[PDB]
Parts: sequence; C-alpha cells; structure tokens
Amino acid sequence: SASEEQVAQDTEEVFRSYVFYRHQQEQEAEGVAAPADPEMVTLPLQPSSTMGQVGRQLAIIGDDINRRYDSEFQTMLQHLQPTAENAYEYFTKIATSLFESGINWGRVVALLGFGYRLALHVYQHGLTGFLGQVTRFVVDFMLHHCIARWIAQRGGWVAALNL
Amino acid sequence: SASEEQVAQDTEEVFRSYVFYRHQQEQEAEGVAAPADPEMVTLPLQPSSTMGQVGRQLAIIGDDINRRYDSEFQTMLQHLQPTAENAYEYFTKIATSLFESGINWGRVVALLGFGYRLALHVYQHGLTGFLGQVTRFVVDFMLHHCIARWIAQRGGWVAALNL
Ligand SMILES: [Zn+2]
Repeated sequence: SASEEQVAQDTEEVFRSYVFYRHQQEQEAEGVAAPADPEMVTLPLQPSSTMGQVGRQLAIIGDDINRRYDSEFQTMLQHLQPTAENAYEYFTKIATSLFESGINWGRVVALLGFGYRLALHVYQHGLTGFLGQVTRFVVDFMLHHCIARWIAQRGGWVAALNL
Repeated sequence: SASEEQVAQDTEEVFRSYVFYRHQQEQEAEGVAAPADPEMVTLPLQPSSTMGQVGRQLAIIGDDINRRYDSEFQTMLQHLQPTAENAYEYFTKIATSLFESGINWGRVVALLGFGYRLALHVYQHGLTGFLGQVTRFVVDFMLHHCIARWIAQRGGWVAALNL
C-alpha cells in the first residue's frame, strides 16, 4: 500500500539502480565497445533493498523489450546540445510523448531507458555532474504526470518484480 | 483565490521577472561594475502581466530589505563548483535553511535573491544554459516545501504587490 508520495520518493533509488545495472549489462554485452560513463558506476546504490531489486529487474527485462525504443533514443539524441536547458527541453518532449496515450509498465521502462540514454549522451559530449539532474527529471516527471500515482494503484514499485 | 497549483505555476514567471528586473536594477546601481549575464536580459518576459508586475515589485523592494542576505550569498557562493549537482546540493541546503523556522515574504524574496545569485555565479564560472534549471529549482522547491501553499493562503502572488 505504498502511497503516491512514497512511490514518487522511491523512483530515485529505482532509477539509480536501473542505471547502474543497465550500464553493467551494457558493459557485459558490448565489452570494450560499451560507451564509457564512470558516473554510472560510482552512483549511490543499495543492492539488496527492494527498490534496488526492482531497478535491477527493470534493467534485465528492459534488455529484451526496450530494444526498439532504445535504438531510436540512441539515434534521436545524437543531435542534443549539452546544456541543462536543451537536456530538459528534450527530456520533457520525449517523456510527454511516451505517455500521451496512457501509462503501462513497458513505457515506464522506456522512460528509465530514455533517462539512461540522455544521461550517457550528455556525459559523452562533456556535461559532467548531470546524472543527478537527469534522475531529478525522471522523479519529478513521474510525480507530476501521475506515473507515481498509477504505480501506487498497481501495488507500488514492488509490483514490477513480477514482470 | 489562486489555488496552490496555480501559485506553484506562477512562480516561473515571478522568478523570471524578478531576475530580469533585479539584473536591470544592478546594472542601474553598478553600471560597468555590474556582473555581466546576458542570459538574464534575454529570458522570456511579459512585463504588463500580474506575475510580471509582482516579480518587478519583489525586485524593487528586495533592493532594500534583501541587502544583508545578499551580501552573504555573494560571499558564500564564491566557493560553489559549476556542475548541476553542486548547484542543486548548494541550492537545497541554503533554501532549506531559509525556511527551517517558517515562511514569510521577506524569506520568499530571499529565496528569489539566492536563485538570482546562484544563477549568476554559475554563469560567471562558465555553466551556460542553466538559468532555466535554477528557475526549476525555485519553482519545485516552493511547491514541495509548501511555500506555494502558504502564498495561496495569503491571497496568491498578487498579495505581494502591496509590500
Ligand atoms: Zn515537483
């Protein structure tokens, strides 16, 4: 019975954990061809917590289902400028488009995936210290766009461990 | 009878307008010794709107009452690093401290003033495209820390035109 508030708070850990494990997965799948981002290795993590577990499962299942959203995110970000303002504008546009026709778990994973790709792009183009900002983009968007409320209604982030 | 939501939305314009007029004021008071930030000149503005008027009044009255908060902000920011993460951490710490003992209009102006100084510091140390991010720091903090709710309870941002 996680409240909307609690779900909204949980998203920070879910996203950090998703980023960490997705990046570990990419390193496993790509080896030396994996895009480097040490920020994604050293971020705060609590692996055995529930939300740590959830982000990790979302990273594993996204490897399969998020493939097509990803391949585009990767093409369509190539053109983004590394300022905070461009980042935010681009984030808001894509995230709004993702949810225009409603919310489902696959689109939740897609948003996390987009956050991941956005954060990695801006880092590669020299904007350091911005991973926390993308996490904030995600947490806040999920809260104000009633994604947190939706999740809470499905049983909380813990409901994702079943996917 | 502006709702909490509406007040929260209004803060964007109030802050942009405050920044614009405060920066114009600084240029008037300091001339060539005024710190340069063209971002503060070219930001979106609607001068005859209510919130445009409110930000402008807050800029004028802050010139007198915010002097001592400011002089410190100016010293205490000198040490801040121009990453988004440092910015956010420093913003959150100071803004939380400002409101620890409650909310009043002078502390509202102080927060806008801090936003102003933070935005100008990071710009001067080379972080461009970050003014919108500081505006977002302000808007969101006011909403989640029940400042918007407080203002709404006082009659909305329009209640400030009397100060
Ligand atoms: Zn928010």
